[PDB]
Amino acid sequence: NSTREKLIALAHKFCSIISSGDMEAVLALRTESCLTYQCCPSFSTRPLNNQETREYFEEWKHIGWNSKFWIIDEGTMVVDEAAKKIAFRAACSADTIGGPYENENLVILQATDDCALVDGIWEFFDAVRKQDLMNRLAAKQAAKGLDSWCAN
Amino acid sequence: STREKLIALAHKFCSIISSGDMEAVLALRTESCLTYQCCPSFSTRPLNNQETREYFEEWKHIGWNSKFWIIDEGTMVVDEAAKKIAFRAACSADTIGGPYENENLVILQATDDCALVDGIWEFFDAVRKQDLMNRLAAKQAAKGLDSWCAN
Repeated sequence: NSTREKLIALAHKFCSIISSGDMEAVLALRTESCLTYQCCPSFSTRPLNNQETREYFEEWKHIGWNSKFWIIDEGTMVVDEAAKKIAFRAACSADTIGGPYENENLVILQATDDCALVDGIWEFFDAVRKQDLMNRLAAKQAAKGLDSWCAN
Repeated sequence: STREKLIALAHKFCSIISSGDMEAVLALRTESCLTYQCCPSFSTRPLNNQETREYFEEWKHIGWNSKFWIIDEGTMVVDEAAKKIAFRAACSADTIGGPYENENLVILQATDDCALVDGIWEFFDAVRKQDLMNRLAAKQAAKGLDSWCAN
């Protein structure tokens, strides 16, 4: 197992864990000091720690179900063996209170040195897809939970 | 080292974009270079060199003082074996519709000697871009960009 393969495996594992909906597995993949950065300035860009990530995912689960997250377009993946970083394109989908949701993402992971844990997460998503979901949720009185994390 | 040549290509990419020099922009690309915009709220059809030129000309007709620069340098991902680099960038411009600011993630596929760009993938804040399109449309200045961006 080269470093490149471990990083690719970590990215797929990251996505599968999220797809499975298992909160304990999510946190077990992260270092204690892991931070998540959402990188669309139309939404909050304040980094979230592991406890805040759990709370945010709970708000998601209140409004969505059948959540899936998977790597797409794998040939465009960028693997940095020296720095233990990987950038990959991903897609996600869910049924929600506001109707079907689909988004596409760019994720960067900072791995630990043995490539077993995630120490940093940067996410880009389509902000219009997300804002449209938030608008549909707000029309159904279901947006305040996600808004308290998402809004500027 | 391949690593510094990739990061150098990323810096040159942003410098040349910021200069607005279309000839220099095209000189940095292979003949077969494709540009992929990756926000599905906008067109995701790949653009070749000639289409990219026309697209940038449409930007120049509504905007000026365009800047494009690398940010958060420590977050870059440099893939020496595959000759790829992913980096965060920001951009700004003044426009007919008022000021524009966006933030981006760019992936470059370089040639084997790291001298040319052979593929570009870009993510941007689609709300920032849609808000600009709305402001342009309120000044009847959106038709050119919409023909490249919409759908």
